[PDB]
Amino acid sequence: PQVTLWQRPLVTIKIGGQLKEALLDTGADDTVLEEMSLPGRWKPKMIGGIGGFIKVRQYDQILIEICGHKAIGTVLVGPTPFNVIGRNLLTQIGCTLNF
Amino acid sequence: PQVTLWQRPLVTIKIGGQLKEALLDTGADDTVLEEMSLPGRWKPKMIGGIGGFIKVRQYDQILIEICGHKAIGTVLVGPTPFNVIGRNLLTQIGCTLNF
Ligand SMILES: O=C(Nc1nccs1)c1cccc(CN2C(=O)N(Cc3cccc(C(=O)Nc4nccs4)c3)[C@H](Cc3ccccc3)[C@H](O)[C@@H](O)[C@H]2Cc2ccccc2)c1
Repeated sequence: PQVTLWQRPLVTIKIGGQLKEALLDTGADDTVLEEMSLPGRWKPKMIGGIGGFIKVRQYDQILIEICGHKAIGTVLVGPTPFNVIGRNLLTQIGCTLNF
Repeated sequence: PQVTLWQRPLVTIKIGGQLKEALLDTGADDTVLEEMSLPGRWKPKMIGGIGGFIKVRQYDQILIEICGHKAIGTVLVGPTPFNVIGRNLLTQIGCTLNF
């Protein structure tokens, strides 16, 4: 799709059998999701944002379908205000920025 | 131009006679820059990000050049780690997201 930026660029994702919506976020290196039951192993990590750092759990090799596109990668789950999809998954669905 | 997201999408901007680099950030509503000196009047605002909230100063009607394109808008100056251009300016240079 081509999405213009007059509104939040929100998309539907299915992760773990749950459907959420999320923001396509070009400035975020990593994908961070709000608290959610994911099965499996995870490693604690911290990321920074504006505002500070947050401790998060990192899940590797998780399948996500973002607007119907499947991709697999790392997601971080933690106290974000909003589900953000960052460049690690954006490259996989082929997402580009044009001006 | 077209920008793929394998690297952080930085552009050069010129603002208040100064050159900086900034990140193009579709997940950000507002543009927020590191502290620098801008002329004029401002007012306090408080912005939330991942990690928390920060207080910033709002300058309205600032001229920025982002790549070779000019825009005039609100700019927030404050304690970010990284200069972020948000959708309020991104819309003015006609930036789209495509997948
Ligand atoms: O990978 C990451 N970090 C890592 N650390 C180590 C390794 S990887 C990472 C992953 C996701 C997000 C971020 C951190 N992050 C944010 O904090 N903001 C808040 C933001 C930025 C700019 C403006 C606003 C804004 O307008 N906010 C408003 N609040 C009220 C009104 S408007 C908000 C949003 C996301 C957001 C929007 C709304 C609510 C909550 C969050 C941006 O869209 C993101 O790209 C990014 C920008 C950034 C990148 C690096 C360092 C600092 C800041 C970093």
